[PDB]
Amino acid sequence: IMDGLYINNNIPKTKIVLESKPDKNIFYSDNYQSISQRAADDNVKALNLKTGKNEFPLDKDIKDYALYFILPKKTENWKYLISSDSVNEFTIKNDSSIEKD
Repeated sequence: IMDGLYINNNIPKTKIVLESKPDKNIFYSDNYQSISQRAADDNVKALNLKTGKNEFPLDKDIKDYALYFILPKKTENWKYLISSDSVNEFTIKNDSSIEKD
């Protein structure tokens, strides 16, 4: 169990949204309001990141997720499609940039 989601967070009060089995078009269209309106869907999960290291498991029975970063601020790379068969690592830097490592 190496595969998963690993986030090194340097910006306090940052949040993520994970959506399982996402529609890729909707994903590319999405902005902050559109994904916000889906917070209540069964397949959508908002989480508050702690400062420093965060790890979340990804269900291997689901291939694909959409991951969205919600800073407390705007960043270029705020959204990614990630697979559960992979080690997905990210760092939210002090300057608010997000590196996928």
